[PDB]
Amino acid sequence: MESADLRALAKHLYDSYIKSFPLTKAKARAILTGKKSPFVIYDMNSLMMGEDKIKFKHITPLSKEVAIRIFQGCQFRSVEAVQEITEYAKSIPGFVNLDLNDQVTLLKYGVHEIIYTMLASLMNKDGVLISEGQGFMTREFLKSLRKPFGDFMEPKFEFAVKFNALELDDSDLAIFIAVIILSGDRPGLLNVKPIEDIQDNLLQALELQLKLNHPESSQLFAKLLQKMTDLRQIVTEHVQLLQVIKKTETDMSLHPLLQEIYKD
Amino acid sequence: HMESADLRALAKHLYDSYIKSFPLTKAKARAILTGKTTDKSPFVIYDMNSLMMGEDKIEVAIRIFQGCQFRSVEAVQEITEYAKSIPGFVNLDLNDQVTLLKYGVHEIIYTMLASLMNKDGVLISEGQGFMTREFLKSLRKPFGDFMEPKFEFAVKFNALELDDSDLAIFIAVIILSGDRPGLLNVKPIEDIQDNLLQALELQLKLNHPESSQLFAKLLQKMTDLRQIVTEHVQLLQVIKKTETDMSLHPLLQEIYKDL
Ligand SMILES: Cc1cccc(C)c1C(=O)n1nc(-c2ccc(C(=O)O)cc2OCc2ccccc2)c2cc(Cl)ccc21
Ligand SMILES: Cc1cccc(C)c1C(=O)n1nc(-c2ccc(C(=O)O)cc2OCc2ccccc2)c2cc(Cl)ccc21
Repeated sequence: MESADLRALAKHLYDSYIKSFPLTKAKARAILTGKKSPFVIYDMNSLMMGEDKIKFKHITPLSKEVAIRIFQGCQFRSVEAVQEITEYAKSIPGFVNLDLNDQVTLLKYGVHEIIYTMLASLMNKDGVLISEGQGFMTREFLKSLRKPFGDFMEPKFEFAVKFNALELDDSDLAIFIAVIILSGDRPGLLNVKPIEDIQDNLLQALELQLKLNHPESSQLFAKLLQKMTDLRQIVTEHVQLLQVIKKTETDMSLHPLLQEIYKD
Repeated sequence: HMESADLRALAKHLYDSYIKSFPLTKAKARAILTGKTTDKSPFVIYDMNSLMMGEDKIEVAIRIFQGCQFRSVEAVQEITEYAKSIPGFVNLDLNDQVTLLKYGVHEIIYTMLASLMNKDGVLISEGQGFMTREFLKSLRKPFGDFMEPKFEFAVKFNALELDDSDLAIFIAVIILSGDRPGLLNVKPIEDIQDNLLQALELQLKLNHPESSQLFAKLLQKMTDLRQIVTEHVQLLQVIKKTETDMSLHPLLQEIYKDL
């Protein structure tokens, strides 16, 4: 037997995922379903009030055009999330023992996929939690931002809605995020073997986890792995979309040091 | 939710049908590629002269492109016939049958093309010829770099060491994908797929007992399939805007028409 070891690994990852991330899926769902009401941002006037009252970092002026300020706010939050994911990664058994350059490579090419996944935990069909659950910004507001910005937001919701239909919880997600990080096919890896060995363990752990936590949900393991397809696809789209924005928009300028920090 | 004996029954059914539908199996392709036999030896095409001589025994970049296109159309036909054998498939809504094939055929062609490849080239003309990777990769203009990604994929996929019995179930899983755009009734597709996935999982554990998480590693390859089918389309579009000298079979045109 090694069931106990797989459960040990699951528990280890769950405990660490709780410590590393500000707002769990469990907490975010309580807020979204309406089980300390979040401040709601559904239009320009309500944004003005929220930033004036709740004082949201990421959406506070440092460009004066709202659509840009919100776009940049997403960029800023994603960079903050990279540090959370980084810290989480260090807790995955075997990860810190990898070649240092491979650690960096794994995080570099994994973070986009992870941020999409985890963003779904904070979204439903009607909008997204921000500032650790204190704010709730509506899908319609985001989707109706002008020019390319509105069309940049909506794909994230489309993805989340489909992902959320699997009804994963945090104990499930902790293992799934681990699997994503330990992907042996990232470009420029020096030593793939020990990465795939760790991944094989995480996959075993995720499989057992899903059978016990969702015994009625046939082939959930397979369905979840199939979602890596949608993850890679949307990360590719993401890059194409940013580039068009870079080429087109003249008014995106921040202080150079900010650009450096939030270069992403 | 299915008993083992039924999962084994379904694997046997699909293997049998794969054999009937596809002329050149992986098992036959490997026997040809590894050689050590007198009767099954391919003529090898590695340059212009050898191409000339190959036609006698069995613009160049266009001729080869058209060669690939022609085989691909044949492959669609073979895949379509295999699909009809998959329990439940013909029972689906007819529009959904079309949709499943439309999105699925390209992924399957790449999968099955890998069976005919090693790192040095690809079987052609039902195993009678072998064209080298170096020759294909050195075709001019856009054509060379349209050939090479096929090999890049095959080398990785072939590392899993699937056999035909395995691939029959894997191909079936690809076709019955409930996430294809425009599907009208996802539920009955996903119910068939869940059976195929159970069948694949048991098949892999029995046929490759020492190969840990082969199931998962195989599903992860559906990711690479989706990516390369997408790049394919982008690349073919760019070809279709330099090359009027090259035209596309209606069947493939239609498959591409709105992907
Ligand atoms: C820029 C980026 C790089 C990599 C991955 C993604 C998805 C993006 C991106 O385009 N994003 N990223 C958020 C976002 C992500 C994670 C969290 C969190 O708390 O875990 C929060 C996020 O956004 C909160 C937010 C929403 C609106 C304004 C400011 C912050 C994201 C969110 C949306 Cl709605 C759209 C695109 C997003
Ligand atoms: C044009 C096309 C449309 C749709 C799908 C694909 C992959 C292509 C394409 O770019 N292809 N397609 C082959 C090919 C596929 C399947 C078989 C087989 O027998 O099952 C054979 C194939 O090629 C045989 C061949 C190779 C060289 C010369 C003449 C025939 C394909 C093969 C390569 Cl090496 C590169 C691109 C290919």
